[PDB]
Amino acid sequence: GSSGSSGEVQKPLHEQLWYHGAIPRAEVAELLVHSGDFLVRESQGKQEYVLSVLWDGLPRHFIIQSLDNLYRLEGEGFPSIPLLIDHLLSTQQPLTKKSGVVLHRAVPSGPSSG
Repeated sequence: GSSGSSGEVQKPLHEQLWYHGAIPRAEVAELLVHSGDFLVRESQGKQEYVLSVLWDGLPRHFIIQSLDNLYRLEGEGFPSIPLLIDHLLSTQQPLTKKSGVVLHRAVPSGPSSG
């Protein structure tokens, strides 16, 4: 048959398989099953994204920071959320020295779309 090949890293955050939206914490907990599993949710009211990843048996929450027109958490940043997430998935740098958590694979919304 066939398949396609493109620069998916530039895809808008709104279509990212790991962008479940402003969903509550109970829903989030049912997505991450293993260490390295990650997703992005939007904050309640306030327009700020939150990366949630599982490690050691505790789903962590990392409020994404934005300042230099780029988003980051402990090291470098990028002009967009997917660009940064893709980079950690690429270079395997830890999310924060204080925890040492790394991203191994994204968790999809469900078989509904993607």
